[PDB]
Amino acid sequence: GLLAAQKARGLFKDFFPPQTIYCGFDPTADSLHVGHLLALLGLFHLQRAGHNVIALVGGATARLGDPSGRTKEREALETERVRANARALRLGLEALAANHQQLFTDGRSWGSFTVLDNSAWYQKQHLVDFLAAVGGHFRMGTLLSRQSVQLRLKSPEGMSLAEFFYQVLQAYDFYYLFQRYGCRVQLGGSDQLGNIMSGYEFINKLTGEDVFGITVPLITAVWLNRDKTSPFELYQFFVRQPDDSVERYLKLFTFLPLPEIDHIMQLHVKEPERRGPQKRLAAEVTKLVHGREGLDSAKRCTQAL
Amino acid sequence: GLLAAQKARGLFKDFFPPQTIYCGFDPTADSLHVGHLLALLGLFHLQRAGHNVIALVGGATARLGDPSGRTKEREALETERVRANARALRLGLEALAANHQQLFTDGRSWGSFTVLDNSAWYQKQHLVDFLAAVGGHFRMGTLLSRQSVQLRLKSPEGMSLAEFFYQVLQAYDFYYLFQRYGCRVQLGGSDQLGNIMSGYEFINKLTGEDVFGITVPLITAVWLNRDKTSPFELYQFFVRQPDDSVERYLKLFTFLPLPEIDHIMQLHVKEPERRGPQKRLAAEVTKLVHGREGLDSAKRCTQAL
Ligand SMILES: Nc1ncnc2c1ncn2[C@@H]1O[C@H](COP(=O)([O-])OC[C@@H](N)Cc2ccc(O)cc2)[C@@H](O)[C@H]1O
Ligand SMILES: Nc1ncnc2c1ncn2[C@@H]1O[C@H](COP(=O)([O-])OC[C@@H](N)Cc2ccc(O)cc2)[C@@H](O)[C@H]1O
Repeated sequence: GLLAAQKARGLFKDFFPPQTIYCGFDPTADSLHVGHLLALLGLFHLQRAGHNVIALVGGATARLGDPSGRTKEREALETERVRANARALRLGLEALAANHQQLFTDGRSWGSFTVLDNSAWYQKQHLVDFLAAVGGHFRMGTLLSRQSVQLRLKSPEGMSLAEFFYQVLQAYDFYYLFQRYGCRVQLGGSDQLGNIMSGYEFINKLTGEDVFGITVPLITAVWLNRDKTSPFELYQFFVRQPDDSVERYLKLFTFLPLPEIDHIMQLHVKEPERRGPQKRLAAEVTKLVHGREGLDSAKRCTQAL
Repeated sequence: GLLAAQKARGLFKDFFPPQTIYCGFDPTADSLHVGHLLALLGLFHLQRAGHNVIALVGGATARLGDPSGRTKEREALETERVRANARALRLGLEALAANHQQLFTDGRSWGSFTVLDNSAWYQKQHLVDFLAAVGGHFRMGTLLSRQSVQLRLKSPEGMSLAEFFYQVLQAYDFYYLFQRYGCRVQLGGSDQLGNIMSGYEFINKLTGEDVFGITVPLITAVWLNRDKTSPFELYQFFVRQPDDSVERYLKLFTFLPLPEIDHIMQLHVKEPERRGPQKRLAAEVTKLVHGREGLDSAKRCTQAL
C-alpha cells in the first residue's frame, strides 16, 4: 500500500484522526534546509503515487512566526525581509520539484505540484471581518490546550497574542485550500501535530467534513541553497554519517526501493571500509537538490583528495 | 475640586492606576438607554469643567460583542444591522450633546464634544498586519487574567475566540485616540474596568506614558429614543421612584449643585406627599434627553390625570 510503504520506510510517522495534500514552509529565511527536505519528500512520495500536492509558502505567517516547539519568543521579522524570503522559497520549491521531475522519473503517471502563498489570501483579509466570520468558531479552550503551545504559554514571560494567534491562521489555511482545491490532507513535521489538529477540528465544526493530517519524523545549518551550502558541502553532511544511521537516512531521503536498500547494507558489511551506503545516500540527495551538475561538481570535488 | 465633586456626587466611582477623555458605546441597538446616560454624563461633567471629550461609537466592536459581565454568549449580529445602529447612535449622541449645550448652559467656557467611530480605523486594518504590529505586545497571561473575562472563560461552554479578542480592540482604540488626539483618559461603567486596564497597560508597554481610567456606578428597557420610549414614558421611570433612591439619582442624573439638592430633600420631608424630588429629577432628565418640548409634552401629559 501507499501509506504502508511510507510508514514502513519511516517517512509517515503518524496520521489522524485523486486526492489533494499540502504542507507549509515558513519563509523565515530565504533558503530551505535538510529538515524541510523531509516534509517535502513526503509530498513527492504522494505526488509519485499519483496525487496532487501543494507546497505552501507562509508569506503571511512568517511575519508572526510559529510558536510550535519553541521555548523562546522570536525576533520579530521586518515585513520586507519576509517578502524577499517568500520569493526565494517559491523559487527553491519550483527548483526542487524540477530536479525531481527529470532525475527521478519512474514511468508512473504523476500528480500535480503547486506552489501557493497564503499572503495572497491574507492581503484581502480585514481584522474584524475575519474575527466576525470565524472567531466565533474557535473555542478558547481548544486553542489553549495544544501541546505545541505550552513551551511559550507556560513560559515565565508568557506568549504574545501573536504567537497564540498563529495557530488560528494555519487552521484557516487548511480550511481555505480545502474549500478552493478540495484539499483534504495536510502534512508536516511532528512539531506540527497541534496546528494541523486545529485545522481539522475547525473544518469539522463548519462542515461535518472529515479531512486529515499526516506527520513525518524530525531529524537532528545545512542549506538547500548553493549560495549558503555548496553542493559539495551538502554531500559531506550525508557522507560524514554513522553506520547506525545511514540505514534510516536511506529510507528517509531516497526513493530507492526497500530491497535495493537492503542489499546496499548487507553488501556494506562485506565491505565496511567502503562507506558505500553513504556514498549512495549522498549521491541520491545531492542529485535531487542540486541536479546532475551538482552531483558531478561534488563527485569530482571529493575524488581529488 | 473637579474629581472631588464627581466622586462626591457618586458619579466618579473610581480611578486608576486641557485634557482629552473618552467613552465608548457599542451600537448593539439603535438606541441608547438610561444606563448609557450615566456614562455620558460623566463626559458632560468633564466637558463643562472645560475638557475635550469624545463619545465613541463601536461600529467594529459591536459586531463581536462585549463579553464583560456576561455569563452567556451573544447572538452574533448581522454586520448590516450593526452598521444601521451605529448611524442611529451617532445621531443620538449629537442630539443629547445638543440639548445639553442649550438647556444647561452655565456661562462657563466649555470644552469640545466629538462623536467618533472605530470602524473608521478598523476598516483599514488587515488581520496579519495588526497581529504583526501589536500582537507581540499583549502577553497572554495578562489577557487571560481579567475579572471581566471569567464569566465566559470559566463558563461550561467556554468563550469564543472573538469574545476573548474583544478586549484587545478596546485596548487598541485607547491607544489609537491617545496617539491621534493625545487623549489620556478613558471612562465607562464599572463593568469596563478590565478593558480599560488592558488599554493603559498596553499603552505603557509601548510608551512609558501614563494614561488613566475612570469608572462610574451601574444602575439597576428604558430608551433614550422617543420612538422606543416616549418622553412621557421616560418621565414615569424617574417619577415612580422610592424615596431612598431619589436622593442618589438627583446626584446622579442632574447638574443641580449639591446644596440645591440638599434643600430639595430637607424640603421634601416637610412635604413627603409632594413627590417633589422626583418631580425634579424627572424634569431635569427629560429636559436633557428630549429637550424643552419633550419636558412639556410630558409635563402636560401627566397633569391631565
Ligand atoms: N529539521 C527538520 N526535520 C524534520 N522536519 C522539519 C525540520 N524542520 C522543519 N521541518 C518540517 O518541515 C516544515 C518546515 O516549515 P516550518 O517553517 O519550519 O514550519 C512552520 C509551519 N507551521 C508553516 C505553515 C504555514 C501555513 C500553513 O498552512 C501550514 C504551515 C514543517 O512541516 C516542519 O514541521
Ligand atoms: N446600567 C448602566 N449603568 C451605568 N453604566 C452603564 C450601564 N449600562 C451600560 N453602561 C456603561 O455605558 C457604556 C455603554 O457601552 P456598552 O456597549 O454597554 O459597553 C461596551 C463598551 N466596551 C463600548 C466600547 C467600545 C469601544 C471602545 O473603544 C470602548 C468601549 C459602557 O461604559 C458601560 O459600562
